This record gives sequence, C-alpha cells and structure tokens, in this order.
Amino acid sequence: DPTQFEERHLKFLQQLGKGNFGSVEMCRYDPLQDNTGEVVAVKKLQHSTEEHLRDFEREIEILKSLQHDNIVKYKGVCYSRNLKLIMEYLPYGSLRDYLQKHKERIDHIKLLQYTSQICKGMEYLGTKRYIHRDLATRNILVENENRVKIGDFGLTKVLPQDKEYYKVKEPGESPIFWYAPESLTESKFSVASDVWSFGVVLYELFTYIEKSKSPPAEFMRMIGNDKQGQMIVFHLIELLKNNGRLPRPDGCPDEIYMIMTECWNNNVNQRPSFRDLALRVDQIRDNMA
Ligand SMILES: Cc1ccc(Cl)cc1-n1cc(-c2ncnn3cccc23)cc1C(N)=O
Repeated sequence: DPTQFEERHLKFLQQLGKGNFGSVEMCRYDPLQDNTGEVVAVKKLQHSTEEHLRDFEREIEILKSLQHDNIVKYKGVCYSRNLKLIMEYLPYGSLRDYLQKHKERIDHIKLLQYTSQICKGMEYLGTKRYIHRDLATRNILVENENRVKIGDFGLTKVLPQDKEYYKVKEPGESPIFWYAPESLTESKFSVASDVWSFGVVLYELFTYIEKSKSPPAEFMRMIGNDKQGQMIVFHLIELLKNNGRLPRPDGCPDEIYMIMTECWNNNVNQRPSFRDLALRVDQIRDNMA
C-alpha cells in the first residue's frame, strides 16, 4: 500500500517552509536505505495539540478530495497519533520566490499562463464548495516553467450545506492585506472573497514581487506607516470602503488592471466568477500570442 508511508523511512533532506502551526520538509522516502527512494514534500504540525490535529486531519481530507492539474498532488499519510501529509515535491519552489528570482525574464505571456492556471485551480476548488482564504503567490508552487499549482490549504474552509459563506468566529492567522472588506469587517469568507484575493495575486504577479510594491507595503503607505496592530485593520476597512485600492503595476496591460479592479469590487455580487476570469485570461493570452 503506496499511500501508507513508514515514518522511519522518511529521510529529512531540507526544510521548505513554516507558518503558524505547520511546516513542510523535503524528505526522501527511502525504504531501501540506499538513497534511491522517492523525494516527497511532507507537511506536519509544529504544535500538534488536539484541536490542531483535528483541523489538520480535515485539511488532509480536503487535499485528498482534490484532483486537478493546478492543485498539488496528495500522495498519502504517515501515522506515528501524529500525522504527516505526504505530497509530490515541486522542485522550482513557491511562485513568490520564483518570480522574485527570475523577475522580468518572465514575460507578460508567461505571467498570464500562470494566472490562467491559478484561476482554473480555484474554479475547480470552488466546485467542491471549499474556500481557500489564503490565495497569495506565496501559496502557489512551481512545478516547471509551464505549470504552477495551488500548494497549501492550511486556511481552507468547507462551506455549510445551506450557506454561500463561512464565518470564522475566532480568527487565527489572517493575511489581511489579501482580504475582501467583508472578511475584514465580519470575518465572512466566500468564493467572492477568494476572487478578491485573486485580484491581489494578479497584482503580485504584475509587480514581479518588488518588495517596496508588495500589498502590505502599499496598503501601509496608504493608511500611514504609524498605524499598528488592530488600527491597521480599522484604517484598512475605511480605506477600502472609500475606494482606496492598490495602484496599477508599472507596465501592466490595461485589460489586466481592469480585471484586478473588478475583483476588488466592494459589492460581493459584482466580482467576476473564476469561470469567466479563466475565459477572459485565456482570451487575453490568445490576443497576445
Ligand atoms: C506554501 C507553504 C505554506 C505553508 C507552509 Cl508551512 C509551507 C509551504 N510551502 C510548501 C512548499 C512546497 N515546496 C515544494 N513542494 N511542495 C509540495 C507541497 C508543498 C511544497 C514550499 C513552501 C514554503 N512555505 O515556501
């Protein structure tokens, strides 16, 4: 049974990233002990407390239920009752790191390949009634020059059967610079708040991840760098409610700026669908090709 991985055969190779309650490591699954076994990504909990183990086991079922070209591939689990999630290893790292390293050597046509792929993983995700909540280029991974995948689901929620939003009553980690207004004010997440975050990803891509231009740097400038802690969220809400928005990235095509701004609509119902976004991005790619 290949989806059962023995703990004692997973050899630590390298640390890949950490956040909040988890980390991901590159490991070799080497049960022949001759360094020839498969290299894999392993997610585990940093503080494997009871409540986090239950959240993480639901995160694992989330990922196992997803099969899509632009979602990272589940391989299995490792039981010791601590839990390691086993995934394919994607060797070009996170899209945030990748773009920052190759920056303009990646051209507009390539950025839109990535954008289309991202959009299509999200659209698929939404057909299972999952809300990602953390869509940002740091959570997208690069398989090779032609393929990116959504690569972490640690904040992902499942919508209630009878509701189109999930309200998070005691928020933990919150990437508030990527959040829709309603998510800031009422902690409500929906496909439409994922679409809002996707306009932020498009922004990230077209700024080539220039740090002085990142969403946190730009929003902090607009509300004033003196704002701190919970005042950031107060002033960010006021800013967004008054149409303050991230700027058009330098050299961004018009049609691409129009899409970000349409994803950043205050009116939830006026944000585009991921299905229409993929249609539109692939049209733009076609026009450019
Ligand atoms: C995206 C992400 C979010 C949270 C955590 Cl703890 C790790 C990651 N992560 C996952 C990876 C990763 N790299 C390569 N293959 N792979 C498969 C699944 C996750 C990965 C890299 C990182 C990272 N933080 O840089």
